[PDB]
Amino acid sequence: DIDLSSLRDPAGIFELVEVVGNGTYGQVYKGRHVKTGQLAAIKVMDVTEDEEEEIKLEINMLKKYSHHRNIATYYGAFIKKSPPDDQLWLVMEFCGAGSITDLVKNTKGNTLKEDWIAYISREILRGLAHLHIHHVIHRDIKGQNVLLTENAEVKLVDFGVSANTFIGTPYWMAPEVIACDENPDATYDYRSDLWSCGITAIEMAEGAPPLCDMHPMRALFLIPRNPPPRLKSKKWSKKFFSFIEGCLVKNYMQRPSTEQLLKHPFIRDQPNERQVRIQLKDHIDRTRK
Amino acid sequence: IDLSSLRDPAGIFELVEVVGGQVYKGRHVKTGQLAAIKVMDVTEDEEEEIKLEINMLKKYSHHRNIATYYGAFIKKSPPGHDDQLWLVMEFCGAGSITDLVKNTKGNTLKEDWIAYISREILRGLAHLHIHHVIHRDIKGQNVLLTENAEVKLVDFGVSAQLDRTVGRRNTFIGTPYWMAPEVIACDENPDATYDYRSDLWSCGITAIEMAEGAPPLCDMHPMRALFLIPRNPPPRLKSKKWSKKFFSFIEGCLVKNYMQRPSTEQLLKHPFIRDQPNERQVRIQLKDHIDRTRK
Ligand SMILES: c1cc(Nc2ncnn3cc(-c4cn[nH]c4)cc23)ccn1
Ligand SMILES: [Mg+2]
Ligand SMILES: [Mg+2]
Repeated sequence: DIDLSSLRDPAGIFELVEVVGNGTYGQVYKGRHVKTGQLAAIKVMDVTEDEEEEIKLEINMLKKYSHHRNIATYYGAFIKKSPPDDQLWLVMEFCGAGSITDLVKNTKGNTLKEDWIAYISREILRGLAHLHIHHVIHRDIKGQNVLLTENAEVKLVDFGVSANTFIGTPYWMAPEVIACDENPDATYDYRSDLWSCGITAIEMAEGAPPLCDMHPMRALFLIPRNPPPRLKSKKWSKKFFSFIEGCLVKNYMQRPSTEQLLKHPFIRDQPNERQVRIQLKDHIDRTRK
Repeated sequence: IDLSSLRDPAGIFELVEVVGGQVYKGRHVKTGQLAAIKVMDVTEDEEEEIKLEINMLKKYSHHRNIATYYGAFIKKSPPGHDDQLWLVMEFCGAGSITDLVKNTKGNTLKEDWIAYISREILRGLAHLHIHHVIHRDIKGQNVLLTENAEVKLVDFGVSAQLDRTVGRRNTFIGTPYWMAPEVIACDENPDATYDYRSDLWSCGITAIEMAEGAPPLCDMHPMRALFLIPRNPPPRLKSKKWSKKFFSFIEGCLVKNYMQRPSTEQLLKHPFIRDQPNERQVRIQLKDHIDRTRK
């Protein structure tokens, strides 16, 4: 429950600073709570035709399901009314260190240490488990939607695709979400996010998802046809290969649940957990340029 | 003005709107002439891609049906920061043809308006096609009107696709509704085979958009529409009110197999496009709309 009629103007409450990206629909600004100076991420979306119900939906999911440490917390919603085509500001917790895509991009050799991948993946999985118990599928798990705070906390964003008129990036999409001759009605199940989580792990390991060198339309054709993607390097632990294999089961019917993957030795057994939190924290401060 | 450029925009153009893929109203420094400027954050590797794509650019003159592409500029930022790519084009004050059908009762345009607009799109396309260029994104949002009811095609360097190869939005599939069956990869088309006739399918979808306010399959999830476009027979107009000539035009554009689709020149001779007796009155009817909405 949320009505656009009750929603106040953001003037004096929140102000925009600089653009830090975009979502499914609308630009994402680094915002500031006027009275305290506290940073907040502001999603500014134009309320138009069809988008009126699409943006309204994101508000209800963000409001009700962001009450977990691994999901960026919903603060509030506002409408900066323009002549009778308005602008909606969706305010949530700011994640200072940026996306995990940005992390691997700003790392020597565009790869992260295996124990960093283990920590990040578990945090994605924990946020996913919370959504899945609440009968919610994220539907857009990718490094761009996995953000870090200044204190190396991992948080999930964007309920823009969650269960518009544009098809986004295909590389993190599970085979079953792509419609083809033997799969006409797609078939989104919660396990679709686990495939996406595995592709995000290859992204942390190699700096890019598998098939990144393909035209997006060609990758969309290949994902359901190709065998499960594999890590290029042999350096990785047997536990990491097994985790990737676990996430990337082609047929979602034999793919493990979020709960099963949370018990995977790669996720479950993390002895250097405290040190990687320090290492990661140190790395985000090191990126001072 | 050089079209094989990458120079800094200082002294040539400037943003006469808020600083910050969004498009801002700009102007030529020396003349004060209005322009449309697209601004994108580009990486160091992305600027190299731009250099190569500038080498791939085809040459073509100004045309009354193409909002003139002026060039590519780079606005610098400190060393190690994301510079911004500038793509400059002729300004079209009255907005898109989608805006035109949205600001019309019952979200439909008069058949003679559809005939005039389609012919203008076709004329701009013929100019690009004769110069070995595919527009690749013919849709109502990319067909603009000037203050004087002139129809112009959006061009931010269509011969190299500079606004579609850089930025985060470059790896996205995009909206599927105006896509021709051959541009969508499927079982019998494992490779997206783009051709000049792909714009002609888009032209038929833009005509249904002018007629119904939305493209066919608009009610479908974009992923489902992408699966249906190559599988479904050619889309058709819902209403039976339309002239036989209009149905034939739609049918002409929307030939499923592009190998069997007519050329821009053939479609320019179609009775729906060729025979326009109320052309003068339509140019007045459209000019009247621009003025009525200018308040
Ligand atoms: C909702 C939120 C969203 N983005 C962000 N949400 C929250 N915090 N945040 C920090 C950065 C960021 C920091 N540095 N660079 C980008 C970007 C964001 C995207 C889509 N939907
Ligand atoms: Mg809960
Ligand atoms: Mg939370």
